Amino acid sequence: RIGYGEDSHRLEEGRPLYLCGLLIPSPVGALAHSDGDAAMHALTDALLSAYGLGDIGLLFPDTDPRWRGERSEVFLREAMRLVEARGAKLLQASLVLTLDRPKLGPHRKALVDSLSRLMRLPQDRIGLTFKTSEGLAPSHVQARAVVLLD
Amino acid sequence: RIGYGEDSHRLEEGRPLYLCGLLIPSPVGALAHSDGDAAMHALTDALLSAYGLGDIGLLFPDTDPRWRGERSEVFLREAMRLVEARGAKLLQASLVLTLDRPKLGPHRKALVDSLSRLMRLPQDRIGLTFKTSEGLAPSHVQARAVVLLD
Amino acid sequence: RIGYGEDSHRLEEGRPLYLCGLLIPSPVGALAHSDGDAAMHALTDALLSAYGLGDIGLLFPDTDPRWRGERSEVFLREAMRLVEARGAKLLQASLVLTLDRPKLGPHRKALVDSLSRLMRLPQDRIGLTFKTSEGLAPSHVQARAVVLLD
Ligand SMILES: Nc1ccn([C@@H]2O[C@H](COP(=O)(O)O)[C@@H](O)[C@H]2O)c(=O)n1
Ligand SMILES: Nc1ccn([C@@H]2O[C@H](COP(=O)(O)O)[C@@H](O)[C@H]2O)c(=O)n1
Ligand SMILES: Nc1ccn([C@@H]2O[C@H](COP(=O)(O)O)[C@@H](O)[C@H]2O)c(=O)n1
Ligand SMILES: [Mg+2]
Ligand SMILES: [Mg+2]
Ligand SMILES: [Mg+2]
Ligand SMILES: [Mg+2]
Ligand SMILES: [Mg+2]
Ligand SMILES: [Mg+2]
Repeated sequence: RIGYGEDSHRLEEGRPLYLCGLLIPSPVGALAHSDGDAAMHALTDALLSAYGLGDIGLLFPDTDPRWRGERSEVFLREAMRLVEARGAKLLQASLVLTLDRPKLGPHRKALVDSLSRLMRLPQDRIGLTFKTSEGLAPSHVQARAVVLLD
Repeated sequence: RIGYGEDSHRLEEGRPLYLCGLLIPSPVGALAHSDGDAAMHALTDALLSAYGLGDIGLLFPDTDPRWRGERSEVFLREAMRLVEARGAKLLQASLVLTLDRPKLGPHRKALVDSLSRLMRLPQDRIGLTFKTSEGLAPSHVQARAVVLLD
Repeated sequence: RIGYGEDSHRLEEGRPLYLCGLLIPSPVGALAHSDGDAAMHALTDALLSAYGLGDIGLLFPDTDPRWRGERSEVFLREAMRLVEARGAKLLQASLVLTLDRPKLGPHRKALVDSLSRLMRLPQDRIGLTFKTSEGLAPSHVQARAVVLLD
Protein backbone atom coordinates (compact mmCIF):
# COMPACT_ATOMS: atom_id res chain seq x y z
CA ARG A 1 0.00 0.00 0.00
CA ILE A 2 0.96 3.61 -0.61
CA GLY A 3 -0.33 6.87 0.86
CA TYR A 4 0.30 10.49 -0.15
CA GLY A 5 -0.17 13.50 2.16
CA GLU A 6 0.53 17.23 2.23
CA ASP A 7 0.52 20.04 4.76
CA SER A 8 1.43 23.70 4.96
CA HIS A 9 1.35 26.54 7.47
CA ARG A 10 1.98 30.26 7.42
CA LEU A 11 5.10 31.30 9.31
CA GLU A 12 5.44 34.33 11.59
CA GLU A 13 8.54 35.97 13.04
CA GLY A 14 8.87 35.20 16.77
CA ARG A 15 6.84 31.96 16.95
CA PRO A 16 8.27 28.48 17.67
CA LEU A 17 8.97 26.28 14.72
CA TYR A 18 8.18 22.58 15.10
CA LEU A 19 9.29 20.17 12.38
CA CYS A 20 9.55 16.37 12.40
CA GLY A 21 8.61 16.42 16.07
CA LEU A 22 11.35 18.87 16.99
CA LEU A 23 11.47 22.50 18.01
CA ILE A 24 13.90 24.21 15.64
CA PRO A 25 15.94 27.36 16.39
CA SER A 26 14.39 29.87 13.99
CA PRO A 27 13.35 33.52 13.46
CA VAL A 28 9.91 32.30 12.30
CA GLY A 29 7.39 29.68 13.40
CA ALA A 30 3.97 28.42 12.38
CA LEU A 31 0.97 30.65 12.94
CA ALA A 32 -1.62 27.89 13.40
CA HIS A 33 -4.17 26.58 15.88
CA SER A 34 -1.81 23.61 16.35
CA ASP A 35 1.96 23.21 16.63
CA GLY A 36 1.96 23.69 12.86
CA ASP A 37 4.36 20.77 12.31
CA ALA A 38 3.82 20.36 8.57
CA ALA A 39 6.09 17.33 8.38
CA MET A 40 4.19 15.27 10.98
CA HIS A 41 0.83 16.34 9.52
CA ALA A 42 1.76 15.33 6.00
CA LEU A 43 3.00 11.98 7.29
CA THR A 44 -0.16 11.49 9.36
CA ASP A 45 -2.39 12.22 6.37
CA ALA A 46 -0.32 9.92 4.16
CA LEU A 47 -0.71 7.09 6.70
CA LEU A 48 -4.46 7.62 7.03
CA SER A 49 -4.77 7.88 3.25
CA ALA A 50 -3.11 4.49 2.70
CA TYR A 51 -6.12 2.88 4.40
CA GLY A 52 -8.82 5.34 3.24
CA LEU A 53 -9.31 6.37 6.85
CA GLY A 54 -9.80 10.10 6.19
CA ASP A 55 -7.54 13.00 7.07
CA ILE A 56 -6.29 14.81 10.15
CA GLY A 57 -9.17 17.29 10.14
CA LEU A 58 -11.62 14.37 10.24
CA LEU A 59 -9.91 12.26 12.85
CA PHE A 60 -8.41 15.01 15.05
CA PRO A 61 -10.86 17.93 15.19
CA ASP A 62 -9.93 20.27 18.08
CA THR A 63 -13.57 19.80 19.06
CA ASP A 64 -12.45 16.53 20.73
CA PRO A 65 -10.58 17.02 24.00
CA ARG A 66 -8.27 14.14 23.21
CA TRP A 67 -6.80 16.36 20.47
CA ARG A 68 -6.90 19.94 21.87
CA GLY A 69 -3.49 21.50 22.64
CA GLU A 70 -1.65 18.28 21.78
CA ARG A 71 1.72 17.92 20.01
CA SER A 72 1.39 16.51 16.49
CA GLU A 73 3.22 13.25 17.42
CA VAL A 74 0.01 12.30 19.21
CA PHE A 75 -1.82 12.37 15.87
CA LEU A 76 0.93 10.44 14.06
CA ARG A 77 1.00 7.72 16.67
CA GLU A 78 -2.78 7.40 16.53
CA ALA A 79 -2.62 6.98 12.73
CA MET A 80 0.06 4.28 13.16
CA ARG A 81 -2.16 2.55 15.75
CA LEU A 82 -5.08 2.56 13.32
CA VAL A 83 -3.21 1.19 10.33
CA GLU A 84 -1.30 -1.34 12.48
CA ALA A 85 -4.67 -2.58 13.75
CA ARG A 86 -5.61 -3.20 10.11
CA GLY A 87 -2.54 -5.37 9.49
CA ALA A 88 -0.15 -2.70 8.16
CA LYS A 89 3.61 -2.90 8.41
CA LEU A 90 5.02 0.52 7.65
CA LEU A 91 8.17 0.16 5.52
CA GLN A 92 9.21 3.63 4.36
CA ALA A 93 8.49 7.35 4.50
CA SER A 94 9.87 9.81 1.96
CA LEU A 95 9.06 13.48 2.32
CA VAL A 96 10.14 16.94 1.16
CA LEU A 97 10.09 20.06 3.35
CA THR A 98 9.85 23.39 1.53
CA LEU A 99 10.86 26.50 3.38
CA ASP A 100 13.16 29.39 2.78
CA ARG A 101 14.44 29.79 6.35
CA PRO A 102 15.73 28.55 8.57
CA LYS A 103 18.27 26.24 6.96
CA LEU A 104 17.46 22.71 8.04
CA GLY A 105 20.68 21.07 6.91
CA PRO A 106 22.43 21.70 10.26
CA HIS A 107 19.58 19.77 11.87
CA ARG A 108 19.50 16.85 9.42
CA LYS A 109 20.72 14.20 11.83
CA ALA A 110 18.26 15.15 14.57
CA LEU A 111 15.33 15.51 12.18
CA VAL A 112 15.87 12.05 10.66
CA ASP A 113 16.61 10.53 14.10
CA SER A 114 13.28 11.89 15.33
CA LEU A 115 11.30 10.49 12.36
CA SER A 116 13.13 7.17 12.69
CA ARG A 117 12.17 6.84 16.34
CA LEU A 118 8.59 8.13 15.92
CA MET A 119 7.75 5.84 13.00
CA ARG A 120 10.01 2.97 14.25
CA LEU A 121 11.83 2.81 10.91
CA PRO A 122 15.53 2.25 10.16
CA GLN A 123 17.36 5.40 9.16
CA ASP A 124 17.73 4.26 5.54
CA ARG A 125 13.92 4.05 5.31
CA ILE A 126 13.47 7.72 6.30
CA GLY A 127 13.86 9.82 3.18
CA LEU A 128 13.98 13.47 4.18
CA THR A 129 14.98 16.23 1.75
CA PHE A 130 14.87 20.01 2.08
CA LYS A 131 14.27 22.82 -0.39
CA THR A 132 13.67 26.54 -0.47
CA SER A 133 10.68 27.94 -2.31
CA GLU A 134 12.91 30.06 -4.52
CA GLY A 135 10.67 32.96 -3.52
CA LEU A 136 7.33 31.31 -4.39
CA ALA A 137 6.24 30.89 -0.73
CA PRO A 138 8.62 32.82 1.52
CA SER A 139 6.20 32.98 4.44
CA HIS A 140 5.10 29.32 4.51
CA VAL A 141 6.39 25.93 5.38
CA GLN A 142 5.19 23.12 3.10
CA ALA A 143 5.54 19.36 3.35
CA ARG A 144 4.63 16.54 0.94
CA ALA A 145 5.04 12.91 1.90
CA VAL A 146 4.72 9.40 0.51
CA VAL A 147 4.53 6.32 2.70
CA LEU A 148 5.00 2.68 1.72
CA LEU A 149 3.46 -0.19 3.75
CA ASP A 150 3.94 -3.95 3.50
CA ARG B 1 3.98 0.13 -11.13
CA ILE B 2 3.50 3.63 -9.75
CA GLY B 3 2.26 6.80 -11.35
CA TYR B 4 2.21 10.43 -10.12
CA GLY B 5 -0.04 13.21 -11.49
CA GLU B 6 -1.00 16.79 -10.70
CA ASP B 7 -3.55 19.30 -11.84
CA SER B 8 -4.71 22.77 -10.92
CA HIS B 9 -7.35 25.25 -12.01
CA ARG B 10 -8.18 28.86 -11.37
CA LEU B 11 -11.38 29.22 -9.37
CA GLU B 12 -13.88 31.92 -10.14
CA GLU B 13 -17.00 32.95 -8.25
CA GLY B 14 -20.31 31.69 -9.51
CA ARG B 15 -19.01 28.85 -11.76
CA PRO B 16 -19.84 25.20 -11.03
CA LEU B 17 -17.29 23.24 -8.98
CA TYR B 18 -16.56 19.69 -10.12
CA LEU B 19 -14.53 17.28 -7.99
CA CYS B 20 -14.07 13.54 -8.14
CA GLY B 21 -16.81 13.39 -10.79
CA LEU B 22 -19.44 15.25 -8.72
CA LEU B 23 -21.02 18.71 -8.71
CA ILE B 24 -20.10 20.24 -5.32
CA PRO B 25 -22.27 23.21 -4.21
CA SER B 26 -19.86 26.12 -3.97
CA PRO B 27 -19.44 29.88 -4.21
CA VAL B 28 -16.61 29.23 -6.66
CA GLY B 29 -15.68 26.88 -9.51
CA ALA B 30 -13.21 26.15 -12.27
CA LEU B 31 -12.31 28.84 -14.75
CA ALA B 32 -11.42 26.50 -17.59
CA HIS B 33 -12.21 25.07 -21.04
CA SER B 34 -12.62 21.78 -19.16
CA ASP B 35 -15.05 21.02 -16.31
CA GLY B 36 -11.92 21.78 -14.30
CA ASP B 37 -12.13 18.63 -12.17
CA ALA B 38 -8.64 18.72 -10.72
CA ALA B 39 -9.05 15.35 -8.98
CA MET B 40 -10.14 13.56 -12.12
CA HIS B 41 -7.30 15.13 -14.14
CA ALA B 42 -4.58 14.37 -11.61
CA LEU B 43 -5.72 10.74 -11.45
CA THR B 44 -5.88 10.44 -15.22
CA ASP B 45 -2.36 11.83 -15.58
CA ALA B 46 -1.16 9.49 -12.80
CA LEU B 47 -2.58 6.46 -14.62
CA LEU B 48 -1.10 7.48 -17.96
CA SER B 49 2.23 8.21 -16.31
CA ALA B 50 2.35 4.73 -14.83
CA TYR B 51 2.61 3.34 -18.38
CA GLY B 52 4.54 6.26 -19.92
CA LEU B 53 1.58 6.99 -22.18
CA GLY B 54 1.78 10.81 -22.03
CA ASP B 55 -0.59 13.23 -20.29
CA ILE B 56 -4.18 14.47 -20.60
CA GLY B 57 -3.13 17.29 -22.93
CA LEU B 58 -1.62 14.83 -25.32
CA LEU B 59 -4.34 12.13 -25.15
CA PHE B 60 -7.48 14.24 -24.72
CA PRO B 61 -7.06 17.50 -26.64
CA ASP B 62 -10.28 19.43 -27.15
CA THR B 63 -9.19 19.70 -30.80
CA ASP B 64 -10.40 16.09 -30.73
CA PRO B 65 -14.15 15.77 -31.26
CA ARG B 66 -14.51 12.65 -29.09
CA TRP B 67 -13.12 14.58 -26.12
CA ARG B 68 -14.26 18.17 -26.59
CA GLY B 69 -16.85 19.26 -23.97
CA GLU B 70 -16.94 15.81 -22.39
CA ARG B 71 -16.94 15.29 -18.63
CA SER B 72 -13.53 14.48 -17.15
CA GLU B 73 -14.69 11.01 -16.02
CA VAL B 74 -14.69 10.14 -19.72
CA PHE B 75 -10.97 10.74 -19.80
CA LEU B 76 -10.32 8.83 -16.58
CA ARG B 77 -12.26 5.88 -17.97
CA GLU B 78 -10.31 5.93 -21.22
CA ALA B 79 -7.00 6.08 -19.32
CA MET B 80 -8.15 3.02 -17.29
CA ARG B 81 -9.09 1.27 -20.60
CA LEU B 82 -5.60 1.94 -21.96
CA VAL B 83 -3.66 0.74 -18.95
CA GLU B 84 -5.93 -2.30 -18.56
CA ALA B 85 -5.25 -3.16 -22.19
CA ARG B 86 -1.55 -3.19 -21.26
CA GLY B 87 -2.24 -5.66 -18.46
CA ALA B 88 -2.61 -3.23 -15.59
CA LYS B 89 -4.51 -4.04 -12.42
CA LEU B 90 -5.11 -0.84 -10.47
CA LEU B 91 -4.56 -1.42 -6.77
CA GLN B 92 -4.82 1.95 -5.11
CA ALA B 93 -5.18 5.71 -5.54
CA SER B 94 -4.08 8.31 -2.99
CA LEU B 95 -4.66 12.00 -3.62
CA VAL B 96 -4.73 15.34 -1.93
CA LEU B 97 -7.11 18.16 -2.86
CA THR B 98 -5.99 21.66 -1.88
CA LEU B 99 -8.62 24.38 -1.81
CA ASP B 100 -9.67 27.06 0.59
CA ARG B 101 -13.39 26.74 0.13
CA PRO B 102 -15.86 25.23 0.13
CA LYS B 103 -15.39 22.70 2.91
CA LEU B 104 -15.20 19.18 1.44
CA GLY B 105 -15.70 17.28 4.70
CA PRO B 106 -19.52 17.28 4.31
CA HIS B 107 -19.09 15.59 0.91
CA ARG B 108 -16.38 13.14 1.92
CA LYS B 109 -18.48 9.97 1.70
CA ALA B 110 -19.94 10.87 -1.68
CA LEU B 111 -16.54 11.86 -3.07
CA VAL B 112 -14.86 8.63 -1.94
CA ASP B 113 -17.86 6.63 -3.12
CA SER B 114 -17.54 8.28 -6.52
CA LEU B 115 -13.85 7.44 -6.94
CA SER B 116 -14.46 3.91 -5.68
CA ARG B 117 -17.22 3.37 -8.27
CA LEU B 118 -15.30 4.97 -11.16
CA MET B 119 -12.00 3.15 -10.54
CA ARG B 120 -13.58 -0.12 -9.28
CA LEU B 121 -11.52 0.02 -6.10
CA PRO B 122 -12.55 -0.89 -2.57
CA GLN B 123 -13.13 2.07 -0.26
CA ASP B 124 -9.99 1.27 1.75
CA ARG B 125 -7.94 1.69 -1.46
CA ILE B 126 -9.22 5.23 -2.14
CA GLY B 127 -7.08 7.62 -0.11
CA LEU B 128 -8.57 11.07 -0.32
CA THR B 129 -7.45 13.92 1.87
CA PHE B 130 -8.36 17.62 1.82
CA LYS B 131 -6.43 20.71 2.83
CA THR B 132 -6.68 24.47 2.44
CA SER B 133 -3.82 26.47 0.99
CA GLU B 134 -3.38 28.50 4.24
CA GLY B 135 -3.56 31.58 2.03
CA LEU B 136 -0.91 30.43 -0.51
CA ALA B 137 -3.36 29.75 -3.35
CA PRO B 138 -6.79 31.20 -2.48
CA SER B 139 -8.05 31.31 -6.05
CA HIS B 140 -7.07 27.83 -7.17
CA VAL B 141 -7.93 24.20 -6.74
CA GLN B 142 -4.93 21.84 -6.69
CA ALA B 143 -4.77 18.05 -6.78
CA ARG B 144 -1.81 15.69 -6.55
CA ALA B 145 -2.31 11.96 -6.96
CA VAL B 146 -0.33 8.71 -6.65
CA VAL B 147 -1.56 5.45 -8.16
CA LEU B 148 -0.32 1.92 -7.51
CA LEU B 149 -0.87 -0.95 -9.99
CA ASP B 150 -0.24 -4.71 -10.15
CA ARG C 1 11.68 1.11 -2.08
CA ILE C 2 10.14 4.46 -2.92
CA GLY C 3 11.49 7.98 -2.96
CA TYR C 4 9.88 11.38 -3.48
CA GLY C 5 11.68 14.56 -4.54
CA GLU C 6 10.94 18.11 -5.62
CA ASP C 7 12.79 21.06 -7.19
CA SER C 8 11.92 24.52 -8.40
CA HIS C 9 13.75 27.37 -10.07
CA ARG C 10 12.94 30.97 -10.81
CA LEU C 11 12.69 31.64 -14.51
CA GLU C 12 14.20 34.64 -16.20
CA GLU C 13 14.09 35.95 -19.72
CA GLY C 14 17.02 35.01 -21.97
CA ARG C 15 18.70 32.38 -19.82
CA PRO C 16 19.01 28.86 -21.30
CA LEU C 17 16.39 26.32 -20.17
CA TYR C 18 17.63 22.84 -19.21
CA LEU C 19 15.13 20.04 -18.57
CA CYS C 20 15.72 16.27 -18.30
CA GLY C 21 19.31 16.80 -19.46
CA LEU C 22 18.43 18.73 -22.61
CA LEU C 23 18.60 22.33 -23.80
CA ILE C 24 15.02 23.49 -24.53
CA PRO C 25 14.55 26.47 -26.88
CA SER C 26 12.76 29.02 -24.71
CA PRO C 27 12.20 32.72 -23.99
CA VAL C 28 13.06 31.95 -20.34
CA GLY C 29 15.45 29.75 -18.36
CA ALA C 30 16.64 29.01 -14.90
CA LEU C 31 18.14 31.75 -12.81
CA ALA C 32 20.59 29.57 -10.91
CA HIS C 33 24.14 28.76 -9.89
CA SER C 34 23.37 25.40 -11.46
CA ASP C 35 21.92 24.59 -14.88
CA GLY C 36 18.65 24.80 -12.99
CA ASP C 37 17.36 21.51 -14.39
CA ALA C 38 14.39 20.93 -12.09
CA ALA C 39 13.64 17.51 -13.57
CA MET C 40 17.17 16.26 -12.93
CA HIS C 41 17.23 17.71 -9.43
CA ALA C 42 13.87 16.30 -8.35
CA LEU C 43 14.77 12.83 -9.66
CA THR C 44 18.18 12.99 -7.92
CA ASP C 45 16.63 13.94 -4.60
CA ALA C 46 14.04 11.18 -5.08
CA LEU C 47 16.77 8.55 -5.62
CA LEU C 48 18.76 9.77 -2.62
CA SER C 49 15.63 9.91 -0.51
CA ALA C 50 14.85 6.25 -1.33
CA TYR C 51 17.96 5.26 0.69
CA GLY C 52 17.93 8.08 3.25
CA LEU C 53 21.15 9.44 1.81
CA GLY C 54 20.32 13.15 2.06
CA ASP C 55 19.62 15.66 -0.66
CA ILE C 56 21.47 17.38 -3.49
CA GLY C 57 22.52 20.33 -1.30
CA LEU C 58 24.22 17.92 1.09
CA LEU C 59 25.86 15.65 -1.46
CA PHE C 60 26.50 18.02 -4.38
CA PRO C 61 27.07 21.50 -2.91
CA ASP C 62 28.85 24.04 -5.08
CA THR C 63 31.36 24.41 -2.23
CA ASP C 64 32.75 21.04 -3.37
CA PRO C 65 35.08 21.47 -6.37
CA ARG C 66 34.07 18.02 -7.71
CA TRP C 67 30.52 19.13 -8.20
CA ARG C 68 30.68 22.90 -8.76
CA GLY C 69 29.60 23.79 -12.30
CA GLU C 70 28.90 20.18 -13.30
CA ARG C 71 25.83 19.35 -15.41
CA SER C 72 22.91 18.03 -13.39
CA GLU C 73 23.08 14.58 -15.07
CA VAL C 74 26.40 14.18 -13.27
CA PHE C 75 24.61 14.31 -9.92
CA LEU C 76 21.86 11.99 -11.06
CA ARG C 77 24.40 9.43 -12.28
CA GLU C 78 26.24 9.61 -8.96
CA ALA C 79 22.97 9.15 -7.05
CA MET C 80 22.30 6.12 -9.21
CA ARG C 81 25.80 4.84 -8.40
CA LEU C 82 25.21 5.27 -4.66
CA VAL C 83 21.88 3.46 -4.48
CA GLU C 84 23.11 0.67 -6.83
CA ALA C 85 26.06 0.07 -4.48
CA ARG C 86 23.47 -0.42 -1.74
CA GLY C 87 21.71 -3.07 -3.77
CA ALA C 88 19.06 -1.03 -5.56
CA LYS C 89 17.58 -1.76 -8.94
CA LEU C 90 15.70 1.23 -10.30
CA LEU C 91 12.39 0.19 -11.75
CA GLN C 92 10.39 3.34 -12.53
CA ALA C 93 10.38 7.13 -12.49
CA SER C 94 7.19 9.22 -12.63
CA LEU C 95 7.42 13.00 -12.50
CA VAL C 96 5.45 16.17 -13.27
CA LEU C 97 6.90 19.37 -14.71
CA THR C 98 5.04 22.56 -14.04
CA LEU C 99 5.75 25.59 -16.18
CA ASP C 100 3.70 28.02 -18.22
CA ARG C 101 6.07 28.35 -21.18
CA PRO C 102 7.60 27.09 -23.33
CA LYS C 103 5.28 24.29 -24.47
CA LEU C 104 7.10 21.01 -23.80
CA GLY C 105 4.83 18.84 -25.94
CA PRO C 106 6.97 19.32 -29.08
CA HIS C 107 9.93 18.06 -27.01
CA ARG C 108 8.17 15.10 -25.44
CA LYS C 109 9.94 12.37 -27.40
CA ALA C 110 13.40 13.78 -26.77
CA LEU C 111 12.75 14.42 -23.10
CA VAL C 112 11.51 10.92 -22.46
CA ASP C 113 14.27 9.49 -24.59
CA SER C 114 16.78 11.36 -22.46
CA LEU C 115 15.42 10.15 -19.14
CA SER C 116 15.22 6.60 -20.53
CA ARG C 117 18.88 6.75 -21.62
CA LEU C 118 20.09 8.39 -18.40
CA MET C 119 18.30 6.05 -15.95
CA ARG C 120 18.55 3.00 -18.16
CA LEU C 121 14.79 2.42 -17.98
CA PRO C 122 12.45 1.32 -20.73
CA GLN C 123 10.21 4.06 -22.10
CA ASP C 124 7.12 2.54 -20.48
CA ARG C 125 8.78 3.07 -17.09
CA ILE C 126 9.44 6.78 -17.69
CA GLY C 127 6.30 8.59 -16.62
CA LEU C 128 6.63 12.23 -17.71
CA THR C 129 3.74 14.68 -17.65
CA PHE C 130 3.58 18.45 -18.19
CA LYS C 131 1.26 21.11 -16.82
CA THR C 132 1.05 24.91 -16.60
CA SER C 133 0.75 26.64 -13.24
CA GLU C 134 -2.56 28.19 -14.33
CA GLY C 135 -1.15 31.52 -13.35
CA LEU C 136 -0.15 30.41 -9.87
CA ALA C 137 3.62 30.39 -10.55
CA PRO C 138 4.25 32.04 -13.91
CA SER C 139 7.92 32.79 -13.30
CA HIS C 140 9.01 29.34 -12.05
CA VAL C 141 9.68 25.82 -13.25
CA GLN C 142 8.67 23.15 -10.74
CA ALA C 143 9.23 19.40 -10.75
CA ARG C 144 7.91 16.67 -8.46
CA ALA C 145 9.10 13.08 -8.91
CA VAL C 146 8.49 9.61 -7.47
CA VAL C 147 10.88 6.75 -8.01
CA LEU C 148 10.34 3.01 -7.40
CA LEU C 149 13.15 0.53 -6.85
CA ASP C 150 13.58 -3.23 -6.54
N1 LIG D 1 -11.57 22.50 1.26
C1 LIG D 1 -11.33 21.85 2.43
C2 LIG D 1 -10.06 22.04 3.08
C3 LIG D 1 -9.89 21.36 4.28
N2 LIG D 1 -10.84 20.48 4.89
C4 LIG D 1 -10.75 19.69 6.21
O1 LIG D 1 -10.18 20.79 6.86
C5 LIG D 1 -8.99 20.40 7.53
C6 LIG D 1 -7.98 21.34 7.98
O2 LIG D 1 -7.32 21.81 6.85
P1 LIG D 1 -6.13 22.91 7.00
O3 LIG D 1 -5.13 22.03 7.82
O4 LIG D 1 -5.69 23.27 5.54
O5 LIG D 1 -6.80 24.04 7.66
C7 LIG D 1 -8.48 19.13 6.79
O6 LIG D 1 -7.62 18.16 7.44
C8 LIG D 1 -9.67 18.71 5.95
O7 LIG D 1 -10.28 17.97 6.96
C9 LIG D 1 -12.07 20.37 4.16
O8 LIG D 1 -12.96 19.62 4.63
N3 LIG D 1 -12.31 21.00 3.01
N1 LIG E 1 4.88 23.75 -20.46
C1 LIG E 1 3.88 22.95 -20.85
C2 LIG E 1 2.70 22.83 -20.03
C3 LIG E 1 1.68 22.02 -20.50
N2 LIG E 1 1.73 21.24 -21.72
C4 LIG E 1 0.62 20.32 -22.28
O1 LIG E 1 -0.38 21.28 -22.04
C5 LIG E 1 -1.51 20.66 -21.40
C6 LIG E 1 -2.53 21.42 -20.69
O2 LIG E 1 -1.97 21.92 -19.51
P1 LIG E 1 -2.83 22.80 -18.47
O3 LIG E 1 -3.90 21.69 -18.08
O4 LIG E 1 -1.87 23.21 -17.29
O5 LIG E 1 -3.36 23.95 -19.17
C7 LIG E 1 -0.94 19.39 -20.72
O6 LIG E 1 -1.73 18.26 -20.27
C8 LIG E 1 0.40 19.17 -21.38
O7 LIG E 1 -0.01 18.40 -22.48
C9 LIG E 1 2.95 21.41 -22.47
O8 LIG E 1 3.07 20.79 -23.54
N3 LIG E 1 3.97 22.21 -22.06
N1 LIG F 1 15.20 25.28 4.54
C1 LIG F 1 16.17 24.68 3.83
C2 LIG F 1 16.08 24.72 2.39
C3 LIG F 1 17.12 24.09 1.72
N2 LIG F 1 18.25 23.44 2.32
C4 LIG F 1 19.45 22.73 1.64
O1 LIG F 1 19.65 23.76 0.71
C5 LIG F 1 19.71 23.20 -0.62
C6 LIG F 1 19.46 23.94 -1.85
O2 LIG F 1 18.11 24.32 -1.81
P1 LIG F 1 17.49 25.22 -3.02
O3 LIG F 1 17.85 24.19 -4.13
O4 LIG F 1 15.96 25.36 -2.67
O5 LIG F 1 18.19 26.48 -2.94
C7 LIG F 1 19.04 21.80 -0.51
O6 LIG F 1 19.31 20.81 -1.53
C8 LIG F 1 18.95 21.51 0.95
O7 LIG F 1 20.21 20.93 1.14
C9 LIG F 1 18.25 23.45 3.77
O8 LIG F 1 19.20 22.88 4.37
N3 LIG F 1 17.26 24.03 4.48
MG1 LIG G 1 -3.00 21.59 7.39
MG1 LIG H 1 -0.81 21.14 9.72
MG1 LIG I 1 -4.39 21.04 -16.12
MG1 LIG J 1 -7.31 20.13 -15.30
MG1 LIG K 1 16.41 23.38 -5.59
MG1 LIG L 1 17.49 22.73 -8.64
